[PDB]
Amino acid sequence: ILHSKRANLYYLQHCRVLVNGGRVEYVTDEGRHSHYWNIPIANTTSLLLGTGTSITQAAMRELARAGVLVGFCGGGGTPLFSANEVDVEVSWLTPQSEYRPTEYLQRWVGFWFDEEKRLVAARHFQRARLERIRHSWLEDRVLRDAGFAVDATALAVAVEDSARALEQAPNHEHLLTEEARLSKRLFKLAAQATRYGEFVRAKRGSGGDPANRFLDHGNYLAYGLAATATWVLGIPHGLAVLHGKTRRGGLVFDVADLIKDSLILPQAFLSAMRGDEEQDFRQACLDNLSRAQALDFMIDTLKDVAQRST
DNA sequence: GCAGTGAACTAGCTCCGAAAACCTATAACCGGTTGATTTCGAAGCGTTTTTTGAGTTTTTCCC
Repeated sequence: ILHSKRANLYYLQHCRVLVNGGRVEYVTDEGRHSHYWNIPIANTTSLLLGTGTSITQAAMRELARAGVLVGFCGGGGTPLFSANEVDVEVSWLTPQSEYRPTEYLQRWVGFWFDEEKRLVAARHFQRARLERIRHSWLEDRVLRDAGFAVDATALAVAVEDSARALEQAPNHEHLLTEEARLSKRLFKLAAQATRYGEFVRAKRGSGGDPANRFLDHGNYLAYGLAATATWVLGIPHGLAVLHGKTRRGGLVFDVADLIKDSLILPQAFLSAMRGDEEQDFRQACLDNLSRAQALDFMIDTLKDVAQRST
């Protein structure tokens, strides 16, 4: 249930959170034996209330006493609906509320306005993304066994070439387009491996074939996971690195990018070819995300870029 | 003047479709002959027509 070992983030489902006798208690079908009792309550913990759960104001009081962030997310924890805002660590605020302020916003803003540094960040994002493609498509054979048998030499050549291109070109405007070309080739490779036939990527949900729908669902979950990552870091969604400065919710899409083609896309084609239900697809996606430590990776990346930007 | 959307735009690509560019045979055209018949023309001024130009009014087309 520990959703991110890097963030001390826990997912609670099928239980009520209430305060009896001055201690926050979980009313669950397992009673005393539920693992929720092992939840450490400290300023380092952060909760994610899941499906079928409710919380009492008294609990909110006790958690605030202990300084524990709370957030509501849907099935499996991908769509993050609402959460507590996290503080910002600077010398002029200084409340004693015992809430672990986080300093990453200052680091982010310290460079966000300098375009050259912003570009350097974009490059760093894409380096990470490609290396996660090469990892999941080649190094690990779980997909191979599942049925996603694809050629390697063509994929390796394409990825090598795109990586070679990343280290070049002057502005965001090229990077976006280079990624788009890589995207197209990856789609073609996946369709060939899946024997799905010809594939064309419609957008704004105009597609009707299973592949398109499953891609949309997968991307929706990925966005939710990224939103969780940013919220844990406290960075507002508007300070995008690679998407346009006017794009509402740009940053989450920047962060979501580092898994779409690594983990969502193959599963979308696999499930479409296998003829799965939408529910089966959702469960498979969440299982893949859990297996890959996705949230932890996207946390590590954001921290790495912050430290590297100095 | 603002918040908002939709249109113009980005790189390089394979991949695909089309007009462009090139090769071939050969039928029509090129050159040579005779020579009595008809056709054409040397200057140039006046007449008549074209056809170019000149403007535009109207009509038609496309959106």
